[PDB]
Amino acid sequence: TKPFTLPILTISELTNSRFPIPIEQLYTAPNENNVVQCQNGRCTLDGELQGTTQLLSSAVCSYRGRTVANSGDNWDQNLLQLTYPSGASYDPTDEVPAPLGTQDFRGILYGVLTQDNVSEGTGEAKNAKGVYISTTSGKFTPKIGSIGLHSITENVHPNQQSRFTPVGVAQNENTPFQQWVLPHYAGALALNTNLAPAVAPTFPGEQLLFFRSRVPCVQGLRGQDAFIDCLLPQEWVNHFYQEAAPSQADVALIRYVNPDTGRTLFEAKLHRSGFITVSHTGAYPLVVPPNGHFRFDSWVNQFYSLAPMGT
Amino acid sequence: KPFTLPILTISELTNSRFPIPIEQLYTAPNENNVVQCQNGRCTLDGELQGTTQLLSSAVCSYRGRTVANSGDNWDQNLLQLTYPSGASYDPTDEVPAPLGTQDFRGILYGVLTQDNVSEGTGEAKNAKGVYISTTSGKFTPKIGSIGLHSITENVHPNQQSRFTPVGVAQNENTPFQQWVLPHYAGALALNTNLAPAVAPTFPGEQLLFFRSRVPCVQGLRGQDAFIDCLLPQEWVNHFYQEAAPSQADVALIRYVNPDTGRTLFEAKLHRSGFITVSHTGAYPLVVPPNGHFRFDSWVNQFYSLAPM
Ligand SMILES: CC(=O)N[C@@H]1[C@@H](O[C@@H]2O[C@H](CO)[C@H](O)[C@H](O)[C@H]2O)[C@H](O[C@@H]2O[C@@H](C)[C@@H](O)[C@@H](O)[C@@H]2O)[C@@H](CO)O[C@H]1O
Ligand SMILES: CC(=O)N[C@@H]1[C@@H](O[C@@H]2O[C@H](CO)[C@H](O)[C@H](O)[C@H]2O)[C@H](O[C@@H]2O[C@@H](C)[C@@H](O)[C@@H](O)[C@@H]2O)[C@@H](CO)O[C@H]1O
Repeated sequence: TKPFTLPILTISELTNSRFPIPIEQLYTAPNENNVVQCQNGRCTLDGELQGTTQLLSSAVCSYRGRTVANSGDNWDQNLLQLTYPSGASYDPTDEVPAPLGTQDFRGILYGVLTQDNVSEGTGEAKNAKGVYISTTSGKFTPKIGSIGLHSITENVHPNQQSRFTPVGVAQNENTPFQQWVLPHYAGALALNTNLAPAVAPTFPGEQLLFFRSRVPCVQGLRGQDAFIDCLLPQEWVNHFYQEAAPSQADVALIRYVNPDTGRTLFEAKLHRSGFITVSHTGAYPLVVPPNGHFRFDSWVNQFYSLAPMGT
Repeated sequence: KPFTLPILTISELTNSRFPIPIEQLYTAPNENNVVQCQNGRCTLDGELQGTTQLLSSAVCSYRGRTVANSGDNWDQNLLQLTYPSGASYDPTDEVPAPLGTQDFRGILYGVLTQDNVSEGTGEAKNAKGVYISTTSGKFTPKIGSIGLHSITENVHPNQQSRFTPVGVAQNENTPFQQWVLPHYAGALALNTNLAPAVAPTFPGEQLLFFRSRVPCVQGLRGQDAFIDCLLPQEWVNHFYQEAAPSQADVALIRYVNPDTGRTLFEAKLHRSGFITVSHTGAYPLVVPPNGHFRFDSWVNQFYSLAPM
C-alpha cells in the first residue's frame, strides 16, 4: 500500500488552517473547559476533508457573494448573499456546516469588502469597505447563505458582486473573541450540522499539540494576544488530500527532527482523525530549531507510551 | 526520483504573485512586456528564485517596525522591514528584496495592524488602511524600508506592525503595471539577484499564464486589474518538496479531463519554471472544472506541440 508521509516543512514554512497567517509556534495545553471542535483545518490522515475545510488559505475566513441592503439596522446595514469562496454557487442543503472557509470561532471577524471598481477621481481606497462580521448578530446565518456586514469605514453598495478579505479579529464591549466556541452557522433557526467531531487527549499524561498563530486584533485585547490555534497546518491538510495514503493504525508516531544535528527533539502521536498529542502536563510554548521538522516514523499500537516531550 | 505535478483543478490553485485564487489560464504574445516577475519563480528541480518563498500569506505582505516620517504628506511613516516570517532582514542578503515583496509597479493597498488598543478606543482603531506605492522615493525594500501612506486612520511610530494586502489601486498619476518591476532599492540603484525574464523561443509558441483578477480599491472602473503568474504557488511548493532532477529542458504536460479521459491540450513546462503553448493571439482558455495538468514525459526544446 501507499506509504504515509508528511511534507518536509519547518515552523516558518507552515500556514494556519483557521486564519490566513503563518504558524508562529507549537503550543501544548490541557483542554480544561474548552471543547476543541474547530471546523477549518480538519482532515483525516487518509485525506478526507471535514467540517468547512477546503484547500486554499485565501478562502479561509473569506466570503464572496452579492450584497443586499438591510434597512432599519444600526449594526448590519447590509447583508452578503453567499457563494462558496471559489465562486461556485452555494445551496443550504449542501452537506456542510456552512460554506467552506466560513469562520469557525465566535466573535467578530474584521476585514475589507471590495466591490465594483470606481473611477480614479472618486478618491483614495473608496472601493475598500472596512467591516465587522459578528457571529452574535442574528444575521450571521452562513449555513442559510447569508451573513451580516457591519460597516466601519466607507459605504457598502447594495447589489454588487463583492469579496471580503479577512484582516483580523475584534473584541468590542460585549462580544468576546472565543476561538473554541463554534458559531451558530444557522443563527437562531437551526442546530449546527455536518460538524467535524470534537477532539481530546484521553491518554494519561497527554495533551493536544497546536500550531499557534497570533491573529491581528483591530479592537480590544490591549496588552494581550488574540491566539488562533489549529490542529493541522494547511500544508498538512493539502498533503493528506493529495496523497490519500491509507491509515494502517489509529496512531502514527511522528518525530520532530533537527536535520543539522540528526537528533530527535521530541516525539508525538498523529491521530488518524487528524490531530496531534504529546506527553506533557501544563500550558507550554515549544522552542524548536529553525531548520527542524516533523517526520513520520511508524504506525503504532494505540497504547504506545511517548517519551515525555519535556522542556 | 520521478518528476510529477500536483493534481489540482483550476479552482484549487493560488496565484503566486498575490494571495488570491487562480481564475483562468491565459496566453498572449509578450509584445513590449518584459516578463520577469519575481514571485512564483522556481525551477522544476525545486530551486526558488527572485523574491519567491513558500507561503501565500507572505506574498505582498510586509512586517517590521514603524518609524515616523514627519512632514511627508504621502508617506507619513516608514516600515523598517523584516522577512515576512519575522526573521531579521539585511540588505546584503542575496535577494532582490525581502521575500514576498510586491513585484509590480504601482500602488498596493492593504491594512496595517499594530499594538492592540482597548475596547473603548472604538471600532477598528488598530486597523490602518494604507497605500504602498513603488513610485514613492520611500519604496526601498532592498535597503529594508518602505513608505506607508495612511488613507485616514493614524499609523503609530515605533510599533511592531503587520501589513495585510487587500488589492491594488490606481490614482491619477500611478498606473498599475504588472510587468514593470519596482526599483527595489529606489530609482538611483540597479535591481539585483533577479530571476531571469522569460519568453517563447520556438516558432508559434506563447507563454501560458495562471491569471487572477486582483481587487482594485481605486481606479480601473469597468476594467479588470489582472495579475498573471508563471506558476501557481502550489506548483512552486510541490517542486520545492520533491526536488526531482530534471531529465531534459522541457517537460511535456497535458491538460486532461478525468471525467471523459480526454486530453484537451498540451504544453511545454520549461525547466526554469514556465509554460508555453502553441498559439498566436491573446486568448483566455476555457477548461473544464474538474480538469488538470499532468506530466507526460521529458522532451527537448524543439518538440512541436499540437496547436492549442
Ligand atoms: C456596539 C455594541 O455594543 N452594540 C450593542 C448591541 O451589541 C451588538 O449587537 C450586534 C447585533 O446587532 C452584534 O451582535 C454585535 O457583536 C454586538 O456587539 C446590542 O445588541 C444586542 O445584543 C447582541 C448580542 C444581539 O443579540 C442583538 O440582537 C441585540 O440587540 C444592543 C442591545 O443590548 O446594544 C448595542 O449597543
Ligand atoms: C495623489 C497624487 O496624485 N499626488 C501627487 C504626487 O504623486 C504621488 O506622489 C507619491 C510620493 O510622494 C507617490 O509616488 C504616489 O504614487 C503619487 O501618486 C506628486 O508627486 C510627484 O510624482 C510622484 C510620481 C513622485 O515622483 C513624487 O516624488 C513627485 O513629487 C505631486 C507632485 O507632482 O502632486 C501630487 O498631486
